[PDB]
Amino acid sequence: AALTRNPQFQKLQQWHREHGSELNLRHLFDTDKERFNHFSLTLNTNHGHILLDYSKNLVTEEVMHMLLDLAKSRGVEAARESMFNGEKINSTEDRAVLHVALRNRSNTPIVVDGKDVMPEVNKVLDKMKAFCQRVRSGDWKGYTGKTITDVINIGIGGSDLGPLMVTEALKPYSSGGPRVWFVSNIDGTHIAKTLACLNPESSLFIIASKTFTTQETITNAKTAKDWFLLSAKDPSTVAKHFVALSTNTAKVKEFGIDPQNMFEFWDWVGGRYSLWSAIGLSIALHVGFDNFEQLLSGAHWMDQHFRTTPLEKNAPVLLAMLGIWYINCFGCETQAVLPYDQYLHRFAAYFQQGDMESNGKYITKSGARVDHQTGPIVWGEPGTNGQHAFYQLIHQGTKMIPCDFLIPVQTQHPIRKGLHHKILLANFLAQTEALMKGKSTEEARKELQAAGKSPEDLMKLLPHKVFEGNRPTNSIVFTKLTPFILGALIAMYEHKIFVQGVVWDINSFDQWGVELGKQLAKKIEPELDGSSPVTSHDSSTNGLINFIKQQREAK
Amino acid sequence: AALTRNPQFQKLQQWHREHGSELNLRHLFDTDKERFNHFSLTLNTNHGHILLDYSKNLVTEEVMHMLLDLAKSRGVEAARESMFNGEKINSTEDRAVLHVALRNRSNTPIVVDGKDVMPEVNKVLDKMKAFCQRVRSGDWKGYTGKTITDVINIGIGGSDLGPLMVTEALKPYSSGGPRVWFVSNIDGTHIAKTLACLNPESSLFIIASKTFTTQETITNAKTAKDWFLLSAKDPSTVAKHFVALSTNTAKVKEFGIDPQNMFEFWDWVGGRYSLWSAIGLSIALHVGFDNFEQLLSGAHWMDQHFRTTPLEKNAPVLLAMLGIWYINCFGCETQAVLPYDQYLHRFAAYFQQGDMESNGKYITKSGARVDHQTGPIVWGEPGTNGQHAFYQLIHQGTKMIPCDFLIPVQTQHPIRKGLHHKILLANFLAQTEALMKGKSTEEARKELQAAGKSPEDLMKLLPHKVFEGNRPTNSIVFTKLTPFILGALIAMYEHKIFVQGVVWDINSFDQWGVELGKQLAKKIEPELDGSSPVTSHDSSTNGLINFIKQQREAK
Ligand SMILES: O=C(O)[C@H](O)[C@@H](O)[C@H](O)[C@H](O)COP(=O)(O)O
Ligand SMILES: O=C(O)[C@H](O)[C@@H](O)[C@H](O)[C@H](O)COP(=O)(O)O
Repeated sequence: AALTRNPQFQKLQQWHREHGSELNLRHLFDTDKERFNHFSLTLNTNHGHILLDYSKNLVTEEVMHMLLDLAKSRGVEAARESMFNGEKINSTEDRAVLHVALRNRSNTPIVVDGKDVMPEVNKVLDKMKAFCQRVRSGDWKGYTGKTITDVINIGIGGSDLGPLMVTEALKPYSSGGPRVWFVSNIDGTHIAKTLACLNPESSLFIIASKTFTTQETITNAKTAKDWFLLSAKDPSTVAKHFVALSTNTAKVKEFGIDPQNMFEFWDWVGGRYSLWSAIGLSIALHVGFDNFEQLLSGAHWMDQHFRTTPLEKNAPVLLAMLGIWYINCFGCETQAVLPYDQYLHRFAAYFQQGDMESNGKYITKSGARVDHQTGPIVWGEPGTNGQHAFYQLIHQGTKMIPCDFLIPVQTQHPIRKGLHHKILLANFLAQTEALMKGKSTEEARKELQAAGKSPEDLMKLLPHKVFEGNRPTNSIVFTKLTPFILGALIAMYEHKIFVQGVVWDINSFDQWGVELGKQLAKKIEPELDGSSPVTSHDSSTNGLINFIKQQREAK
Repeated sequence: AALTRNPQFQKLQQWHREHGSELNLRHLFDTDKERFNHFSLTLNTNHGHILLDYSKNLVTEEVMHMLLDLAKSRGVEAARESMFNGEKINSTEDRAVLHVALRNRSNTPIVVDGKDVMPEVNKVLDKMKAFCQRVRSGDWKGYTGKTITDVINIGIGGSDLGPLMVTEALKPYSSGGPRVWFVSNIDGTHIAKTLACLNPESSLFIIASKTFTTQETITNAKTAKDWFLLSAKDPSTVAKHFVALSTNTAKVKEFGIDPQNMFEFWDWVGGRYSLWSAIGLSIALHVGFDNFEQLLSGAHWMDQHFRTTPLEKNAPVLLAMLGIWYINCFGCETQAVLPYDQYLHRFAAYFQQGDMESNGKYITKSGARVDHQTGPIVWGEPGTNGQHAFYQLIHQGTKMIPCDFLIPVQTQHPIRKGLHHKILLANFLAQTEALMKGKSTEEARKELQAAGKSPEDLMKLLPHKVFEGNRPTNSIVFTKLTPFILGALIAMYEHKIFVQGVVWDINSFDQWGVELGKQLAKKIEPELDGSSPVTSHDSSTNGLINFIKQQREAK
């Protein structure tokens, strides 16, 4: 154990056990005209403003204080410093965790084993811009001799979600770039439906893989190459249509891609924190290197913000401690992410991986068995669509669900003189208001009175029209969703995730929970061949396998 | 509350911990050769097989019995009958709940107020086929004489998710049909990015809206019409490019649509159960009416299975009671849906709406305050992608998470001689095996011994490589994902949702938790105009609104 030993954690727990049930959001606001002023923070980045209103939360100044003492007591600051200074904090793998280095525009040296990392970081960044240029506008080589129209990124998990999410989110900066596609699933339908719309001679493939050994990626990659080599019969033309993002040059050249067309990153770059490195080649190819370097800066801005701001006003820290409050004290299993922005329709999913992959652990750094909750289940859907799909359970269900509502002040498409975005903003505002205020039995009763329902009817409907409210939310508004702000927003959460992991004393940059599936998978592959029944596994796995062999032939 | 007061419910609850012997999947399979045979059911639909393996669950024959007695004790069967017989079980709105009627291929009369519903159901179905055939054949032309290339459905929530999900899932049956798009969000970026790729004279718009008054839909509709009327200056040409699916003739005749271009459905058709009615026009337009009827037939099939199979072998019932077990006894907040199939990438989200908006209630039919958990938070992502994004927390996190793994035996794209689907199946099988088996401390150590780790390495690494397993899953395998099976699969869950709702004694066909947001929304819309600060709300809403007006025109 660890966290459960800490005194500040104990005090925070005892306080909740005793005064937690009385905390009312509706109450708080009427007895404190400054609640908003006291529980929010506006951030000027010089490239847009970011307001983080965390006032619609079940917290008092005393609560925020206990929460802050806890963050300090757990060594959040020292841990932060260890990360930025290049120390190997990813203990289990004895690696450094340096995604802040990939976006370190200041170029302040960061040393890993007596060698500053920035030179190799900028070396790669430069090479990306150089390649980007040659592709973006003619000049790059289609064995046929034509400029490349489509870029296909082939990768999974960390080598996929980030580039995809960011590219969908920054479409308004598509500007003269080629069309980018993203193939990840091993499921053959994925690459097949992508290759069906492509033209070999004008397509550029980017096999994105850190280890360059993942089964889904390499298989998808081999299928792309066989597809390409089908039209272009010369295996030497592969170097004109295939490039790679990885660390194992040996593996890369084995595939057929030459060493100079391999953009590299480093072991200290976690997969779920890789979009900022070479893995973001498709982003740069889509919105140009300027919009990319912009993305790189917004994070860097946040990186510095996180580093230099006292805890009481540190966004990532505040976001993280609020989560701990709801996770370790209230016991809430999930964290809802709701961006009222279509372009960000992949944002929530980006962080399911971001959060869950990092903090879905039960073993601390000392090897002690955790005896408290860790990472939450992160889910969500955008725009106003959720209001019609599942808000019903958020408002009147039986689960307490912390919600982060995000939205840009001005859209990329102010059509109809801004009427759409006006309605979008109103709902964004109204939902957290409703989630907080709710609607009492009397307010409801009074409404049914003015409706003309018979005492019979009114009673049978009254409680159903009652909103108990008191449902906590965070409102995150920013001037506009540009590459810089987006980069800032992503970094913000990355650090939220970091702070929680440090508080739980767990290694957020670990993915050991994935190897059991992979190995039992490799063991089953050959058993699927043939039609003889399998019996080596548990009855269920046997049954599933045999039902499969039986039905594989049916029509 | 008619549930916590139920005897069989209390027995089940006391049993859950009245004694140890605490369930452990690995132990139950180790000691019961008959587990798979005893806890699974294969369904032959004559149009493909559907195996539901629910053996990887924390349950014994005694548990399944107690769970079954409970379902009977809460009148699941009588409730079912009342639904099918057309009784107004949606009490709060005094409406019938008849989505089974929309797919009632047998045409067995269903009477609602002394009038059989089927005639009006088939009347509409026929009209859809008539319209569908005209647009696809090229008979229906824009007032330019050009055939129609793209179909744009404009709707939200129930008038959107179903058609979108099914259309993505049945792409292999696209066959000759137009390109179909789906605009829902009020967020202007959504329709704008869609209209930018369209050509007025060849585009057909389908304004899908039950009430035909929802703000997002009507606004998006008005924007489409203004966009169209931009190229085509004649307001009378609207009847050649706009059609409607509604129950509100008056408003439909107000927008500018033609009465005979209105395909109707009925108040007893819930929005989140509407894809089977006229709302599925875009599905029929995409895959033809034949496939559409195979879709309905599939559901009609599951309906009959639900209606005629004793509880002990009734899939929807077994799926529902397992959930109750994990929801009301173990206390699990979420239900994960994982389809190893790219085409079904919108499946989880569909039921995220179907489940959550149906059972996210806290008021029973008697008006009593629920004192037990209700509907779970439903989330999920497809293929093997999840294995790389969040399975880490499912395997080694601290949350118990019931998981439904779904997959077709044979794919629509057996490329590379079926190698991709082979790997896909192996992972599908291996994951539930791993989730069940896990890896003990000794097995793990025995691995680090083999690998040749140092006495230090193995030490600090041992715990982290341990999988405690015992994580329950359901495996749902089907011969192939065809319109019929898909239709069968959707119906199956619809009824699982029905059974749980009946057990909790709540009205699953209600959406009252929606109004508060809408009204507070309307109240804020006009306050956003102008630059004067708003002060009528709580400090937070005021702050958010004012930060907005402030940043509204910054550059
Ligand atoms: O880092 C992560 O979040 C996960 O480990 C995973 O998402 C990983 O990135 C890929 O499964 C492996 O792909 P690569 O071999 O390209 O790293
Ligand atoms: O059943 C539901 O889930 C709700 O009714 C919701 O999904 C509804 O479909 C939309 O809010 C649009 O409603 P209209 O179709 O009437 O415009």
